[PDB]
Amino acid sequence: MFENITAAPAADLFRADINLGIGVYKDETGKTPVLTSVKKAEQYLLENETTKNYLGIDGIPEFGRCTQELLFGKGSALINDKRARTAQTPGGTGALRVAADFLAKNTSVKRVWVSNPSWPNHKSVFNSAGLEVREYAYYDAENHTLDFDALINSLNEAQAGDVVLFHGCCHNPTGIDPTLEQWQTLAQLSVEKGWLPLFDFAYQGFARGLEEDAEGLRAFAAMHKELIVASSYSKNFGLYNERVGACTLVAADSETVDRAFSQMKAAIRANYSNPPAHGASVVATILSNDALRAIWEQELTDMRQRIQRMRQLFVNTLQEKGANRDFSFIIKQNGMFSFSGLTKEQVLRLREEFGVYAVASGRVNVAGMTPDNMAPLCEAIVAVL
Amino acid sequence: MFENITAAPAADLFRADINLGIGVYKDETGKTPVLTSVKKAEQYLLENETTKNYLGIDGIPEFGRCTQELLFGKGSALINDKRARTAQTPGGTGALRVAADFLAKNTSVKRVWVSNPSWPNHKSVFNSAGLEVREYAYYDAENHTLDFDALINSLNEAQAGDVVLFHGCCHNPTGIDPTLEQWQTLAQLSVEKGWLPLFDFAYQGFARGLEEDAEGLRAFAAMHKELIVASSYSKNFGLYNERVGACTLVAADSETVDRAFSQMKAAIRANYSNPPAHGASVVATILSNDALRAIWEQELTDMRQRIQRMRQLFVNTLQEKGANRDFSFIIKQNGMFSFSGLTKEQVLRLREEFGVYAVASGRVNVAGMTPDNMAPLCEAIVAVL
Ligand SMILES: Cc1ncc(COP(=O)(O)O)c(CNc2csc(C(=O)O)c2)c1O
Ligand SMILES: Cc1ncc(COP(=O)(O)O)c(CNc2csc(C(=O)O)c2)c1O
Repeated sequence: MFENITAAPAADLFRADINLGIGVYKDETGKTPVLTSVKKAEQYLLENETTKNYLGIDGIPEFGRCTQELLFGKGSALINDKRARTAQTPGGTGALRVAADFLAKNTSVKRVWVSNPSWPNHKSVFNSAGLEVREYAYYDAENHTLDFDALINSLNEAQAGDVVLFHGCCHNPTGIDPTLEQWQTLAQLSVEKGWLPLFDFAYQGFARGLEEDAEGLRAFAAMHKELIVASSYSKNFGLYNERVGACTLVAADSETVDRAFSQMKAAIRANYSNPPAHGASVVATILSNDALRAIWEQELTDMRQRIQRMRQLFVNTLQEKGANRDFSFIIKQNGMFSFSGLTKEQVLRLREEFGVYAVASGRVNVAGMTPDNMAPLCEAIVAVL
Repeated sequence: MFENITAAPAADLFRADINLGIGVYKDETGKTPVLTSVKKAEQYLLENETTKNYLGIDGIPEFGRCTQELLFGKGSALINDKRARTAQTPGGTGALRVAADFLAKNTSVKRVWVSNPSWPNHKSVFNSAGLEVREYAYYDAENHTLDFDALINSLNEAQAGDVVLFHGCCHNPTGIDPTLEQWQTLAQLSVEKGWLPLFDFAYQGFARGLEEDAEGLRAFAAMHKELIVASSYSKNFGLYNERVGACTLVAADSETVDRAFSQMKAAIRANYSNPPAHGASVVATILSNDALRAIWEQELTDMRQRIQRMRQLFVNTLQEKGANRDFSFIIKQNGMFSFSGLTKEQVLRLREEFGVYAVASGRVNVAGMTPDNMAPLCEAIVAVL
C-alpha cells in the first residue's frame, strides 16, 4: 500500500551551526519562557482540577466567552444578540481547519482568497478540506507598504460566495496592516461583493494593543451578518505547544448561528472529537481573573514593546553600520515579522557566509534580535547589500 | 451563506433527573479522579518546564518510543528494524482522522471495513476524509459471543487494498474480543486477501493486561509488512480531556515508513499543525520513569480489577433480584462496555420509569456500577425483563 508514496516536499542547518527564521517570540536573553501568568494558572489547575473528564465538543464555556469579548469587545451587539458561537480548537491552525471543513461540507464555498504573501500553511489547510486557494495582491515592494489599490483590483476577481481571508493584525510575513480607514473600505466592499470574511487572528496584542488590534475585525463585524474568526493564543500567551485557539462563527441571528454551529461541532467531532483542556483552561483561568489578567496583559505589553524596541534598534544599527538605504519601513510595521528587503540570494549568502538565518523571502523575526546580537547581525546584513 | 444549513443530527435528560451511558471510567465513589501518577507528573512538569515552544509535527520523541514499546513489545523486530513511525495526536479520534486523511490523500484506499456494531464516530471520521465505510458482522446476539464464521463471511466481500478496522481489545460496544487463535486466523486471512489492517486501540490494559491486550495486534504485526495503529491514552491514563493518542504507521522497511510518514506529517500540518504537549508529556514522563510507571500500572490494574468485580457483582445481583436468565456473558466480556441484551424499548423504559440510563442498543458502562447502586440498578432491570 505504501511502497509508491511520494515523499512530502522537504533549523537543522542552524543547529549544525543567529536565528531570525524562528517562529516564536524570544526575550532579551534569547529564551521563550513560560509566561509567569501561565505558570500561576498552571499551579492553580494542578491544585484544583479533580477530573480530566472530556470537555464538550466546543470546549470550555468560559474560554468561549472570554474569546468573544477579546474579539468583539465587551458590550458588543454581536454578543448581546447571541450571534456568535465559539469552539475552542487545537491552535489557530486547528481553528482554520475546522472552518475549512465546516465550509466545505455545509456551504457552497469552493474558493478561499489569501494575500500574496501569507503564512505558507494557509494553502495546505484549505486545500486539505477540498477548497481552492486564490491569491490577492498585497505588498508594494518599493514603498514597503500595503499595495492597496492593487489588493482591491485583485479582489474584484473574487465571486459572491467566495471566502476572503484577512489577517486581523500583524500580517504574516509583512507586518503591514490596513489602516482603520482601509479596513472600513474593505468591510464595505466585502458586503457589496458578497464575500464571506474569514479573519485569521494569531497576534492580537502584538501590533498596538488588544483593543486597537481588533479594530479591523470589529469594522467588518459591524457591517456583516456573517463571518468566521480563527484565533490563536499560541504567541500572546506563549502557549505554542498546548494548542490553544478558537473558531468563532457569526451569523445573522441566534437561530441561524446555533443551527450552523451544530455542523461546526459535527466537523470537530469527526476530526479530534473535543479539544485539549490544559492550554485553554490556562487562558480561561487568566482572562476571567482580574489579578492574573493584569499580570498577563502586562507580560503581553512587555513583548509588544520589546519588539518595537528591536525594530527601532535594528533601523538605528543598520544606519550606524553603514547601510545608506531607508529601513524606516521597519519601525512602522507590526508584530514579530517584516520583510527585510533582501533577495533570496542575499538570504542564502547571510546563512552561508555569516550564519545569520532568515527565510528566503527575506522575512525576519524581529523578536530573534537582541541588544547583544544586533551589531553582528547588522554588520552581516550590510556586508550582503 | 449560513441561512440554509441543516442542523446536525441531534446526558441532559440525566441531569434534569443512575448513568450507565457514561463514556468514562468511574471509581467506587462515582468519580473520575485524576490519576495520582498523572498529578505527580503534572507537578514535575510545572516545576521543570522552561518553555512552551512548539513540538515537532509528530510530537514528543519519548512519547513515540514509549508508545511503540507498549504496542509491539520491548525488543520487537518492528522496532529494531525501524519499521514504525509514531505521531503523537489529539486523542485516539485525532489518530483515526490523521490515518484517514493520510490514506485518502496518499493511497488508493477508498473503503474502511468496521464491525457492526462499533463506536458510532468511526463512520463520521472516515467519511469526513472521503472514505466509504462498510460493515462486517461481529456479534452473535444469542450466545452473546463473537459471530466469527459470519465475520469471515462478511469480510470476503472486502477487496484487496480495502482497510479493515480492528478493535485491539475491549471491543466497543460489546466487550467481545477475538481469542488469540482467532486473531491469528484473521492475521493470516488479512495477508491472503490484501487488507490493510487499522488497529483502534483505546483500552490497552482494560481487558487482561498491557501485554496480553496487545497479543492480537502483535499477531498481525508478525504477519504484515504494513499496518496502522490508532491508539488512545484517554481511558488508561484517565487523560480524556488532554487529548492524548498516537497514530503509528508500519511499513516493510525504514526507507518506506519514513517516506510514507513524511506524508502523514503533511496531513497533520494541514490539520492542527502540531500536537498538544501537556497530556502527552505526562504520558511520556510516567512511562519513562520506573517509579511513576509502577504507580500508573497499579492504578490501571485497580481500574481493570474494579470493572471485573462489577461484572461479577452485576451477574450475581441480577440472579439475586430474580432474573431467571443467563448473564454469564457479562463475566467473560472485556472492558467498560457490554450489551445487556435489553431491547431499545426496555432501555427507554429503564430511563423513563426507573431513571437508569443506558444507550438504546442496550450497551451499559460497567464502570458506572458500584456496590452502592447495584441493587437498585438490578431491581430496575429485572422489572423491565
Ligand atoms: C497568520 C497565522 N495563521 C495561523 C497560525 C497558526 O497558529 P497556531 O496554530 O500556532 O496557534 C499562525 C502562527 N503559526 C506559526 C508558527 S511559526 C509561524 C511563522 O510564520 O513562522 C506561524 C499565523 O501567524
Ligand atoms: C473504539 C474507540 N475508538 C476511538 C475512541 C476515541 O478515543 P479518544 O479520542 O477519546 O482518545 C474511543 C474512546 N472515545 C469514547 C469516549 S466515550 C465512548 C463511548 O463509546 O461511550 C468512546 C473508543 O472507545
